[PDB]
Amino acid sequence: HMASMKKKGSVVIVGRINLSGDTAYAQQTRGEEGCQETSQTGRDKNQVEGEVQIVSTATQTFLATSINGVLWTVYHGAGTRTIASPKGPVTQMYTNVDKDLVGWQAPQGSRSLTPCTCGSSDLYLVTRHADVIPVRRRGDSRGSLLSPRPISYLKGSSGGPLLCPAGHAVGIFRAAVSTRGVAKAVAFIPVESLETTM
Ligand SMILES: COc1ccc2nc(C)c(O[C@@H]3C[C@H]4C(=O)N[C@]5(C(=O)NS(=O)(=O)C6(C)CC6)C[C@H]5/C=C\CCCCC[C@H](NC(=O)OC5(C)CCCC5)C(=O)N4C3)nc2c1
Ligand SMILES: [Zn+2]
Repeated sequence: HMASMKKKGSVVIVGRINLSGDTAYAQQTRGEEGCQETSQTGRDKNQVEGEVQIVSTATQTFLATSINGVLWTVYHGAGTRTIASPKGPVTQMYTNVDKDLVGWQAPQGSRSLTPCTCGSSDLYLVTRHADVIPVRRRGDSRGSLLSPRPISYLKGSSGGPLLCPAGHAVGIFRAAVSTRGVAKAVAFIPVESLETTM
């Protein structure tokens, strides 16, 4: 009934992948209980830093990546949800189910990656565990892992970046291509598709 209908909570930043120095590592900035309360209110006063955020809903956790002032992630993680911010929930600025893509204005204090113009095919995938995985580009939206590994290691990394050798954003991790549970390739949203959406 209408009186009882509930609202889905906001996506909440719960940590980040630190790429500042010479060592990549995940940092948690909010625990599960604070995440649930922040999802309900949409009010997140935590300071935000860096390019790759770890984000959560009540039921899922994944990544979000700032490129050109937009925090991008996958529709299969975020749906149409708002994101929590210091001033309350922020409505999506971009939503494209056909590309599995959504975006919000980048939070204050985040840093944005620059879209790649190098045309290079030697890529690097950044996971939620701060692994930097070499990936050879195989198409507009596909790349092969130089060292395959179980899909378990990639689960929760959708929304993370594929980067070129120079650290530019080449795409947003979308899906894993698996054979008997082993990931041999990945699918991603190319940054040009982001730049067109923009
Ligand atoms: C609901 O509206 C929409 C709209 C568009 C859409 N487009 C999609 C492409 C789409 O795929 C679905 C989600 C996505 C996914 O799991 N991604 C992540 C991830 O980490 N997720 S996550 O962070 O854990 C989570 C779950 C957000 C919290 C990186 C992969 C890590 C490990 C893989 C585990 C096994 C799943 C293998 C699937 N392989 C696959 O489909 O390969 C095809 C067949 C398609 C392309 C190459 C060949 C797969 O990867 N899948 C299925 N769902 C949608 C849903
Ligand atoms: Zn580049």
